[PDB]
Amino acid sequence: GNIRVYCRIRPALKNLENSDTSLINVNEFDDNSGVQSMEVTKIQNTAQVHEFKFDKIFDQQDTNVDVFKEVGQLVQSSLDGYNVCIFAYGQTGSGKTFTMLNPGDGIIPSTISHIFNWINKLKTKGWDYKVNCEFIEIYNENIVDLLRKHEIRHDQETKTTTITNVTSCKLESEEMVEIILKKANEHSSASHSIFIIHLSGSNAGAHSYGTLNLVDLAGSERINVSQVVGDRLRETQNINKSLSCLGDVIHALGQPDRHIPFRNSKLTYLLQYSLTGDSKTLMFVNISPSSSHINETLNSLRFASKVNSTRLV
Ligand SMILES: Nc1ncnc2c1ncn2[C@@H]1O[C@H](COP(=O)(O)OP(=O)(O)O)[C@@H](O)[C@H]1O
Ligand SMILES: Nc1ncnc2c1ncn2[C@@H]1O[C@H](COP(=O)(O)OP(=O)(O)O)[C@@H](O)[C@H]1O
Ligand SMILES: [Mg+2]
Repeated sequence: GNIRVYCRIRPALKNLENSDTSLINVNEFDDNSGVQSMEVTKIQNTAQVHEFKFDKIFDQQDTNVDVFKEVGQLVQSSLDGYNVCIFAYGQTGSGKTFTMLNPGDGIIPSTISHIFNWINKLKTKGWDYKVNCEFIEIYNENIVDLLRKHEIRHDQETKTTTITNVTSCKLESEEMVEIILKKANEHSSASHSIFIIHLSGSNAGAHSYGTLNLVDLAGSERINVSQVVGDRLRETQNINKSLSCLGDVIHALGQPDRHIPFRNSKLTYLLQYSLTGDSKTLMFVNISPSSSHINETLNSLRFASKVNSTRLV
Protein backbone atom coordinates (compact mmCIF):
# COMPACT_ATOMS: atom_id res chain seq x y z
CA GLY A 1 0.00 0.00 0.00
CA ASN A 2 0.94 3.66 -0.45
CA ILE A 3 2.00 4.53 3.08
CA ARG A 4 4.35 7.14 4.53
CA VAL A 5 5.34 8.08 8.05
CA TYR A 6 6.29 11.54 9.37
CA CYS A 7 7.46 12.32 12.89
CA ARG A 8 6.99 15.75 14.45
CA ILE A 9 8.69 17.05 17.58
CA ARG A 10 6.70 19.91 19.07
CA PRO A 11 8.46 22.85 20.76
CA ALA A 12 9.06 22.37 24.48
CA LEU A 13 6.89 24.24 26.97
CA LYS A 14 9.49 26.56 28.46
CA ASN A 15 10.57 26.65 32.11
CA LEU A 16 7.99 23.93 32.71
CA GLU A 17 9.76 21.29 30.60
CA ASN A 18 13.40 20.34 30.02
CA SER A 19 15.65 17.84 28.27
CA ASP A 20 18.05 17.39 31.21
CA THR A 21 17.93 13.58 31.19
CA SER A 22 17.56 12.63 27.53
CA LEU A 23 18.66 13.54 24.03
CA ILE A 24 16.67 13.60 20.81
CA ASN A 25 18.84 14.36 17.81
CA VAL A 26 17.31 14.82 14.37
CA ASN A 27 19.56 14.55 11.33
CA GLU A 28 19.13 16.54 8.14
CA PHE A 29 16.94 14.92 5.47
CA ASP A 30 19.06 12.66 3.24
CA ASP A 31 18.28 13.67 -0.35
CA ASN A 32 20.37 10.73 -1.59
CA SER A 33 18.30 8.06 0.17
CA GLY A 34 14.96 9.83 0.55
CA VAL A 35 14.61 9.43 4.32
CA GLN A 36 15.44 11.32 7.51
CA SER A 37 16.92 9.81 10.66
CA MET A 38 16.94 10.56 14.37
CA GLU A 39 18.54 9.19 17.54
CA VAL A 40 17.06 9.02 21.02
CA THR A 41 19.15 8.43 24.12
CA LYS A 42 18.22 8.22 27.81
CA ILE A 43 20.81 9.63 30.23
CA GLN A 44 20.57 6.57 32.52
CA ASN A 45 22.32 4.58 29.79
CA THR A 46 23.83 6.71 27.04
CA ALA A 47 25.47 3.63 25.51
CA GLN A 48 22.08 2.55 24.12
CA VAL A 49 21.09 4.82 21.26
CA HIS A 50 17.72 4.20 19.60
CA GLU A 51 17.82 5.11 15.91
CA PHE A 52 14.75 5.66 13.75
CA LYS A 53 14.21 6.56 10.10
CA PHE A 54 11.06 8.06 8.58
CA ASP A 55 9.99 9.73 5.35
CA LYS A 56 10.32 13.08 7.10
CA ILE A 57 11.04 14.39 10.57
CA PHE A 58 9.78 17.81 11.59
CA ASP A 59 11.60 19.45 14.47
CA GLN A 60 10.73 22.24 16.91
CA GLN A 61 11.48 24.89 14.26
CA ASP A 62 8.89 23.42 11.88
CA THR A 63 5.63 25.39 12.01
CA ASN A 64 2.22 24.21 10.81
CA VAL A 65 2.85 26.09 7.55
CA ASP A 66 6.17 24.23 7.10
CA VAL A 67 4.44 20.90 7.75
CA PHE A 68 1.76 21.54 5.16
CA LYS A 69 4.41 22.19 2.52
CA GLU A 70 4.77 18.42 2.48
CA VAL A 71 1.15 17.48 3.24
CA GLY A 72 -0.36 19.61 0.48
CA GLN A 73 0.98 17.33 -2.25
CA LEU A 74 -0.77 14.37 -0.64
CA VAL A 75 -4.23 15.86 -0.04
CA GLN A 76 -4.47 17.30 -3.55
CA SER A 77 -4.34 13.75 -4.92
CA SER A 78 -7.99 13.50 -3.81
CA LEU A 79 -8.88 15.71 -6.78
CA ASP A 80 -7.63 12.86 -8.98
CA GLY A 81 -9.95 10.40 -7.24
CA TYR A 82 -7.51 9.03 -4.67
CA ASN A 83 -8.71 8.36 -1.15
CA VAL A 84 -6.48 9.83 1.54
CA CYS A 85 -5.98 9.05 5.23
CA ILE A 86 -3.90 11.11 7.66
CA PHE A 87 -3.57 9.82 11.21
CA ALA A 88 -2.13 12.00 14.00
CA TYR A 89 -0.72 9.57 16.60
CA GLY A 90 0.96 10.25 19.94
CA GLN A 91 0.52 10.63 23.67
CA THR A 92 -1.86 13.22 25.08
CA GLY A 93 0.08 16.49 25.11
CA SER A 94 2.31 15.64 22.15
CA GLY A 95 0.58 17.94 19.64
CA LYS A 96 -1.95 15.88 17.62
CA THR A 97 -4.77 18.44 17.81
CA PHE A 98 -2.48 21.43 17.28
CA THR A 99 -1.18 19.68 14.18
CA MET A 100 -4.61 18.76 12.84
CA LEU A 101 -6.87 21.51 14.16
CA ASN A 102 -4.88 24.67 14.90
CA PRO A 103 -7.08 27.53 13.63
CA GLY A 104 -6.24 28.41 10.03
CA ASP A 105 -2.95 26.51 10.40
CA GLY A 106 -3.89 22.90 11.13
CA ILE A 107 -3.80 20.17 8.55
CA ILE A 108 -7.60 20.25 8.35
CA PRO A 109 -8.10 23.99 7.70
CA SER A 110 -5.01 23.99 5.45
CA THR A 111 -6.32 21.00 3.48
CA ILE A 112 -9.65 22.71 2.84
CA SER A 113 -8.00 25.97 1.70
CA HIS A 114 -5.59 24.06 -0.54
CA ILE A 115 -8.38 22.02 -2.13
CA PHE A 116 -10.47 25.08 -2.95
CA ASN A 117 -7.44 26.83 -4.46
CA TRP A 118 -7.07 23.78 -6.69
CA ILE A 119 -10.80 23.61 -7.40
CA ASN A 120 -10.76 27.21 -8.64
CA LYS A 121 -7.68 26.46 -10.74
CA LEU A 122 -9.38 23.41 -12.30
CA LYS A 123 -12.45 25.31 -13.51
CA THR A 124 -10.51 26.44 -16.58
CA LYS A 125 -10.30 22.77 -17.52
CA GLY A 126 -14.07 22.50 -17.27
CA TRP A 127 -14.06 20.79 -13.88
CA ASP A 128 -16.92 21.33 -11.45
CA TYR A 129 -16.20 20.06 -7.94
CA LYS A 130 -18.59 19.75 -5.01
CA VAL A 131 -17.38 19.33 -1.45
CA ASN A 132 -19.24 17.85 1.50
CA CYS A 133 -18.01 16.71 4.90
CA GLU A 134 -18.78 14.90 8.14
CA PHE A 135 -17.10 15.25 11.53
CA ILE A 136 -17.44 12.27 13.84
CA GLU A 137 -15.68 10.72 16.78
CA ILE A 138 -15.25 7.11 17.84
CA TYR A 139 -15.38 6.66 21.62
CA ASN A 140 -15.41 3.21 23.19
CA GLU A 141 -15.88 1.86 19.66
CA ASN A 142 -19.11 3.84 19.17
CA ILE A 143 -19.57 6.50 16.49
CA VAL A 144 -20.77 9.93 17.59
CA ASP A 145 -21.84 12.69 15.20
CA LEU A 146 -20.08 15.89 16.31
CA LEU A 147 -22.21 17.99 13.95
CA ARG A 148 -25.50 16.67 15.33
CA LYS A 149 -28.33 4.83 15.41
CA HIS A 150 -25.19 5.01 13.29
CA GLU A 151 -24.56 2.04 11.03
CA ILE A 152 -21.62 1.72 8.67
CA ARG A 153 -22.74 1.11 5.07
CA HIS A 154 -20.05 -0.18 2.76
CA ASP A 155 -21.00 -0.02 -0.93
CA GLN A 156 -18.85 -2.78 -2.41
CA GLU A 157 -19.88 -1.48 -5.84
CA THR A 158 -18.44 2.04 -5.72
CA LYS A 159 -16.03 1.10 -2.93
CA THR A 160 -17.39 3.93 -0.79
CA THR A 161 -18.68 4.11 2.77
CA THR A 162 -21.35 6.15 4.52
CA ILE A 163 -22.72 6.18 8.06
CA THR A 164 -26.44 6.33 8.72
CA ASN A 165 -27.92 9.32 10.54
CA VAL A 166 -24.67 11.30 10.46
CA THR A 167 -24.89 14.97 9.52
CA SER A 168 -23.16 15.86 6.26
CA CYS A 169 -22.46 19.46 5.27
CA LYS A 170 -21.76 21.19 1.99
CA LEU A 171 -18.62 23.34 1.82
CA GLU A 172 -19.01 26.00 -0.87
CA SER A 173 -15.96 28.00 0.22
CA GLU A 174 -13.01 27.33 2.54
CA GLU A 175 -14.45 29.85 5.01
CA MET A 176 -17.45 27.61 5.73
CA VAL A 177 -15.34 25.01 7.55
CA GLU A 178 -15.45 27.56 10.37
CA ILE A 179 -19.12 26.76 10.96
CA ILE A 180 -18.28 23.04 11.01
CA LEU A 181 -15.39 23.34 13.47
CA LYS A 182 -17.39 25.80 15.56
CA LYS A 183 -20.30 23.35 15.65
CA ALA A 184 -18.13 20.40 16.72
CA ASN A 185 -16.75 22.46 19.61
CA GLU A 186 -10.52 15.35 28.57
CA HIS A 187 -12.97 13.48 26.35
CA SER A 188 -11.37 14.07 22.97
CA SER A 189 -8.10 12.79 24.42
CA ALA A 190 -9.77 9.38 24.80
CA SER A 191 -11.47 9.23 21.41
CA HIS A 192 -10.62 9.23 17.73
CA SER A 193 -11.91 12.35 15.97
CA ILE A 194 -12.39 11.96 12.23
CA PHE A 195 -12.94 14.78 9.73
CA ILE A 196 -14.22 13.28 6.48
CA ILE A 197 -14.15 15.23 3.22
CA HIS A 198 -15.64 14.08 -0.08
CA LEU A 199 -14.52 15.66 -3.35
CA SER A 200 -16.95 15.06 -6.19
CA GLY A 201 -15.84 16.38 -9.56
CA SER A 202 -17.68 16.42 -12.87
CA ASN A 203 -16.33 17.74 -16.15
CA ALA A 204 -19.30 18.54 -18.41
CA GLY A 205 -17.77 13.91 -19.35
CA ALA A 206 -15.11 12.70 -16.93
CA HIS A 207 -16.04 11.97 -13.32
CA SER A 208 -13.97 11.68 -10.15
CA TYR A 209 -14.62 10.94 -6.49
CA GLY A 210 -12.14 10.96 -3.63
CA THR A 211 -12.42 10.93 0.14
CA LEU A 212 -10.05 12.41 2.73
CA ASN A 213 -10.12 11.14 6.29
CA LEU A 214 -8.21 13.43 8.66
CA VAL A 215 -7.86 11.70 12.03
CA ASP A 216 -6.83 13.00 15.45
CA LEU A 217 -6.38 9.72 17.32
CA ALA A 218 -6.98 9.01 20.99
CA GLY A 219 -3.86 9.51 23.15
CA SER A 220 -1.46 6.57 22.88
CA GLU A 221 -0.02 6.82 26.42
CA ARG A 222 0.50 3.43 28.05
CA ILE A 223 -1.91 3.00 30.96
CA ASN A 224 -1.44 -0.05 33.18
CA VAL A 225 -4.70 -1.93 32.54
CA SER A 226 -4.17 -3.71 35.84
CA GLN A 227 -4.43 -0.40 37.68
CA VAL A 228 -7.65 1.07 36.26
CA VAL A 229 -11.33 0.30 36.90
CA GLY A 230 -14.83 1.22 35.73
CA ASP A 231 -15.22 3.65 32.86
CA ARG A 232 -11.47 4.32 32.85
CA LEU A 233 -10.75 0.61 32.45
CA ARG A 234 -13.23 0.24 29.60
CA GLU A 235 -11.82 3.23 27.74
CA THR A 236 -8.24 2.05 28.26
CA GLN A 237 -9.09 -1.38 26.87
CA ASN A 238 -10.84 0.12 23.85
CA ILE A 239 -8.07 2.63 23.11
CA ASN A 240 -5.42 -0.09 23.49
CA LYS A 241 -7.28 -2.47 21.18
CA SER A 242 -8.11 0.22 18.63
CA LEU A 243 -4.57 1.61 18.39
CA SER A 244 -3.08 -1.89 18.35
CA CYS A 245 -5.41 -2.91 15.52
CA LEU A 246 -4.64 0.25 13.53
CA GLY A 247 -0.93 -0.46 13.77
CA ASP A 248 -1.45 -4.07 12.73
CA VAL A 249 -3.58 -3.06 9.75
CA ILE A 250 -1.21 -0.36 8.46
CA HIS A 251 1.82 -2.61 8.98
CA ALA A 252 0.16 -5.42 7.03
CA LEU A 253 -0.85 -3.06 4.22
CA GLY A 254 2.78 -2.01 3.88
CA GLN A 255 3.95 -5.60 3.33
CA PRO A 256 4.88 -7.06 -0.13
CA ASP A 257 1.76 -9.26 -0.07
CA ARG A 258 -2.73 -11.68 3.87
CA HIS A 259 -5.65 -11.36 6.30
CA ILE A 260 -5.77 -7.70 7.30
CA PRO A 261 -7.92 -7.33 10.49
CA PHE A 262 -10.01 -4.37 9.29
CA ARG A 263 -13.06 -5.73 11.12
CA ASN A 264 -11.27 -5.87 14.48
CA SER A 265 -11.88 -2.19 15.23
CA LYS A 266 -14.48 0.45 14.41
CA LEU A 267 -11.93 2.88 12.96
CA THR A 268 -10.23 0.45 10.58
CA TYR A 269 -13.56 -1.06 9.54
CA LEU A 270 -15.02 2.36 8.80
CA LEU A 271 -11.97 3.37 6.76
CA GLN A 272 -11.21 0.14 4.90
CA TYR A 273 -11.93 1.55 1.41
CA SER A 274 -9.70 4.58 2.10
CA LEU A 275 -6.90 2.29 3.30
CA THR A 276 -6.91 -0.12 0.37
CA GLY A 277 -6.56 0.08 -3.38
CA ASP A 278 -4.39 2.99 -4.51
CA SER A 279 -5.43 4.98 -1.44
CA LYS A 280 -2.63 7.04 0.12
CA THR A 281 -2.01 6.96 3.85
CA LEU A 282 0.15 9.19 6.03
CA MET A 283 0.89 8.32 9.66
CA PHE A 284 1.83 11.47 11.57
CA VAL A 285 3.61 10.66 14.84
CA ASN A 286 3.70 13.53 17.31
CA ILE A 287 6.23 13.54 20.12
CA SER A 288 7.31 15.82 22.93
CA PRO A 289 11.00 16.87 23.06
CA SER A 290 11.08 16.70 26.87
CA SER A 291 12.68 14.19 29.25
CA SER A 292 9.60 13.60 31.40
CA HIS A 293 7.96 12.11 28.31
CA ILE A 294 10.91 10.14 26.95
CA ASN A 295 9.43 6.73 27.68
CA GLU A 296 6.18 7.47 25.87
CA THR A 297 8.17 9.12 23.10
CA LEU A 298 10.10 5.89 22.61
CA ASN A 299 6.79 4.01 22.60
CA SER A 300 5.44 6.34 19.89
CA LEU A 301 8.57 6.00 17.75
CA ARG A 302 8.37 2.23 18.03
CA PHE A 303 4.75 2.42 16.82
CA ALA A 304 5.86 4.72 13.99
CA SER A 305 8.55 2.22 13.00
CA LYS A 306 5.98 -0.59 12.93
CA VAL A 307 3.74 1.33 10.53
CA ASN A 308 6.68 2.18 8.22
CA SER A 309 6.06 0.18 5.03
CA THR A 310 8.56 -2.07 3.22
CA ARG A 311 9.15 0.89 0.93
CA LEU A 312 11.48 2.17 3.65
CA VAL A 313 12.05 -0.61 6.18
N1 LIG B 1 3.79 22.44 16.85
C1 LIG B 1 3.45 23.15 17.93
N2 LIG B 1 3.81 24.46 18.03
C2 LIG B 1 3.48 25.21 19.10
N3 LIG B 1 2.78 24.63 20.10
C3 LIG B 1 2.39 23.33 20.07
C4 LIG B 1 2.72 22.54 18.94
N4 LIG B 1 2.23 21.35 19.15
C5 LIG B 1 1.63 21.34 20.32
N5 LIG B 1 1.73 22.56 20.89
C6 LIG B 1 1.18 22.90 22.24
O1 LIG B 1 1.39 21.74 23.08
C7 LIG B 1 0.24 21.48 23.90
C8 LIG B 1 -0.28 20.08 23.49
O2 LIG B 1 -1.34 20.36 22.57
P1 LIG B 1 -2.27 19.35 21.79
O3 LIG B 1 -2.18 19.57 20.34
O4 LIG B 1 -3.65 19.58 22.23
O5 LIG B 1 -1.81 17.88 22.13
P2 LIG B 1 -2.51 16.47 21.97
O6 LIG B 1 -3.72 16.76 20.96
O7 LIG B 1 -1.55 15.51 21.38
O8 LIG B 1 -3.00 16.02 23.30
C9 LIG B 1 -0.74 22.63 23.59
O9 LIG B 1 -0.70 23.67 24.58
C10 LIG B 1 -0.32 23.15 22.23
O10 LIG B 1 -0.74 24.50 21.98
N1 LIG C 1 1.41 8.04 1.27
C1 LIG C 1 1.75 9.35 1.31
N2 LIG C 1 1.79 10.00 2.52
C2 LIG C 1 2.12 11.30 2.62
N3 LIG C 1 2.43 11.98 1.49
C3 LIG C 1 2.42 11.41 0.26
C4 LIG C 1 2.07 10.04 0.12
N4 LIG C 1 2.15 9.76 -1.16
C5 LIG C 1 2.51 10.87 -1.83
N5 LIG C 1 2.67 11.88 -0.96
C6 LIG C 1 3.06 13.32 -1.27
O1 LIG C 1 3.05 13.65 -2.69
C7 LIG C 1 4.41 13.84 -3.14
C8 LIG C 1 4.76 13.09 -4.42
O2 LIG C 1 3.92 11.95 -4.64
P1 LIG C 1 4.51 10.68 -5.42
O3 LIG C 1 3.89 10.52 -6.75
O4 LIG C 1 4.43 9.44 -4.63
O5 LIG C 1 6.04 11.04 -5.61
P2 LIG C 1 7.33 10.77 -4.76
O6 LIG C 1 8.03 9.56 -5.27
O7 LIG C 1 8.23 11.97 -4.81
O8 LIG C 1 6.76 10.53 -3.25
C9 LIG C 1 5.32 13.48 -1.98
O9 LIG C 1 6.53 14.25 -1.94
C10 LIG C 1 4.46 13.67 -0.76
O10 LIG C 1 4.57 14.99 -0.21
MG1 LIG D 1 -5.87 16.58 21.42
